[PDB]
Amino acid sequence: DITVYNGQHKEAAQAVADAFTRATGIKVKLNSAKGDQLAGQIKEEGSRSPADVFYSEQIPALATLSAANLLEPLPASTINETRGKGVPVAAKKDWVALSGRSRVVVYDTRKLSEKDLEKSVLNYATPKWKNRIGYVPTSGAFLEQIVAIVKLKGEAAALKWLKGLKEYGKPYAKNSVALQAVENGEIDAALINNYYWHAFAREKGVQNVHTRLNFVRHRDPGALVTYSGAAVLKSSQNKDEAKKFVAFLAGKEGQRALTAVRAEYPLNPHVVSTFNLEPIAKLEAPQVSATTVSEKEHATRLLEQAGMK
Repeated sequence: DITVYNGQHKEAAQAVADAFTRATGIKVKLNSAKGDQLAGQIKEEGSRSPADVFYSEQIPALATLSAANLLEPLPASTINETRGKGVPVAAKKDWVALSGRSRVVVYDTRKLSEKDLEKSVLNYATPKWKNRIGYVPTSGAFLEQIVAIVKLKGEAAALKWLKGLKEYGKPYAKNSVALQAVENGEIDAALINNYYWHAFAREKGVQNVHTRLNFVRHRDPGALVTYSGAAVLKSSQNKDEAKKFVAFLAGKEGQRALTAVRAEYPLNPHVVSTFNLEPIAKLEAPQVSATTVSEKEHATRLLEQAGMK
C-alpha cells in the first residue's frame, strides 16, 4: 500500500513492516539499498518518485532530504514519542529519530574483567595495549568514531589516537573477524559495534561465549551512539498511510517489533528490548552533531595520515 525506501537493516525493516501490516492491514513494499543511494535516488526524482517513506540507518541522509525540502513535517505526537536529551531533533520537524547503535569494547573474560579496561577509549592507543586491542580501520563506524573524537576532543586528539592504534593496536578487516579474534583468544579486546556481540550471543548461548561488552559511558567519545530515523516524502501519494507507518515506527508497538530482532537501543521510553540493553539514557553517550561529507573527508585524510589507509 505504501512504498518504503529502506536504507536500514533488511531483517529489521521486514519485522517492523510486517508488524505494521498486522496492526492496520496496510501492505508495505520495501526497496532496500545503501542509504546514500536511496536518498540521492529520491533527490534525483524529487516530487515524482514512488517512495512514501524513507527509513534510514543514518541521520545525515535524512538531513540531506530535509535540506532539499523534500520531507513532510510530522505531527508533534510522533516526534514526541522518542524525544529525549541527547536525542537528535529535526529542526524543521520533518524526520524522527528511532533507534541507535553504540560503539563498544568487547573483551576476553578468560583474561580480563571490567576493572582491567580503560576509562576512556582514547587510552587504548598506548604501549599498555601493545597487541592487546583490535580495531577495524576499513569500517564505517570506525570512521564515525574518528569523526566524534575530532568534534569532542579536537583534531590533535584524533591524530594521537590513530597513531597510537596504528602503533600498538591490531587491525582486522571486518568487525566480525575482530570479534572472532577475541572469542578465540588471539587478543584481549577489540573496538566494535554492540549489536555484533548481541547477535552472536543469541545464536550460541551466552554461556558458550567468553566475550563480554564494556561501555565507557561518562560522555566519553567511545560512548558514541549513532542513530537511525525515518521520514515521509512530501511527494507521497499515500501521505496518510506513510504518516501512520512512521508513527508506528516511533511507537511502543513498532519499537518492540524492531528490538525483537535487532539489537538497537529503542528510543521510545516505554519499551524493553529482547536483548539485554540498558535504557539508552544510561549509556551516557556524548552529544555530537550529525556527520557531514567534509567531516568524513577529514577523518579519512586522518586515516591515511595515521598509516591505516
